[PDB]
Amino acid sequence: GVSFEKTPAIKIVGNKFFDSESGEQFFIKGIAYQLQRSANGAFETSYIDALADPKICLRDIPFLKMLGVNTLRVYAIDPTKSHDICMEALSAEGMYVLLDLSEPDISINRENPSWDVHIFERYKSVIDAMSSFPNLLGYFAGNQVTNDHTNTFASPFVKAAIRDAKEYISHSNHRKIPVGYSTNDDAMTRDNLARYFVCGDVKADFYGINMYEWCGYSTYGTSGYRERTKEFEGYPIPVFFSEFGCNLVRPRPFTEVSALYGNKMSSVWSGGLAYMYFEEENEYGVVKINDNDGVDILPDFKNLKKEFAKADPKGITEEEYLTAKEPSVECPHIAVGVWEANEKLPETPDRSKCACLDEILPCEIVPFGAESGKYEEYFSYLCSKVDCSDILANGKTGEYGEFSDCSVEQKLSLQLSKLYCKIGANDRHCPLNDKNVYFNLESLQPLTSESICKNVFDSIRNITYNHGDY
Repeated sequence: GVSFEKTPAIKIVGNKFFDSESGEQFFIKGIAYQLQRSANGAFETSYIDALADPKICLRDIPFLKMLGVNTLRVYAIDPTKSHDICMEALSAEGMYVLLDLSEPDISINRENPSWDVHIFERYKSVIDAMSSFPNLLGYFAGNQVTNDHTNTFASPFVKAAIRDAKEYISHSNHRKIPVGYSTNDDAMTRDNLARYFVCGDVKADFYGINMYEWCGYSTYGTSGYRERTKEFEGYPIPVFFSEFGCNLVRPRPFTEVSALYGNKMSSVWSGGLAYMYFEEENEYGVVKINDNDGVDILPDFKNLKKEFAKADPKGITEEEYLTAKEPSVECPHIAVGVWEANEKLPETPDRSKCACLDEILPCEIVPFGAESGKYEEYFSYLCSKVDCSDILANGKTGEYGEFSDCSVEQKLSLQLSKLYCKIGANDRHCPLNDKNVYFNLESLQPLTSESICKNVFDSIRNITYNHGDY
């Protein structure tokens, strides 16, 4: 492999993936690849980006090759770093990457969801860092955001992210890399979630399930795989297991691989990715990295290797697939306490509008290093003293306030500033005890003719001056 020629870009046509050069169907034979430490005090990323460190990726690629994978799933990259060496070394061995756009500390919050300028900036940074690589198979815009019947209202926020990532990619000069979603496997929500992500005017491009139903020496029938396969027959977009490898008893046989690539399942599923390469506290690994940073192969590795080696999925060509076929789904009805994802999505976050808040507000909280753990406490307090309707985002009802798309810190700054103005002590003491709070002297500078922040200023002046105290 000299450059990227061993990995032609994969495209989606209907509900299958195809090699863009040969037209042969593409099946994912994958593994999750993400290394945990082991940095905070020295301001390094909390996560490790193995794809930006040749020392790590060049160690592991020979073992990934032994294993027989053609795809990795990666959960977090650092978009400020180069990825050319590791992505090309993967390509040279015929390996592709499925990549989440989020990172552990910048993701859609299932406990208080918003689709905002900060998360969108994160997504765009990843897209711009990784889209040059023909072996970038697809991006995940969310990973099990909704996870049970109590947080289904997070799903509209994820669909907005899919829409906005797709639009950003379409307007860019990049290859049109598909954007999809990865979900869990909760019985009460699974059918609604699959329908929701292909309903209405916005759709995921592909759909991964984190699939742990087959434990030990199970079968197609007894595991649940037969039932899931029947559920997904004719589902309009490609589907695959984004994770598999139940670890109730170890060593894991990985006999589910025989079913997955067998004739019955290969007509519906596009393959899957084992979870996971590294042995960490959760006991899902196939290798252990020792104290000197060497790779020790574990019993699970040999089992998975043997299963991948004999998996020979029967695909069909693009031409055969398209023969006699030309590739609008109703969204699930709302039922209080069961399914609460409105079809009406939040709008694309507006960076320019939100940026005006940074300039004009008297009281602000600095994003860098802020203790986000205290934010629930801070909102409960602030919203008991001023009216937080202007930042409320309700995915149940499809109601989104004027500043609901701004960053969490911008939202806090807006309510903190409202409270400062309501109290009216005019003493530059912002009424919130956090080291990241400060009085913004730029707020004392009048907007000139003709500032691009005049409209936001008018909004904020109206909101602060007319706060319901008659």
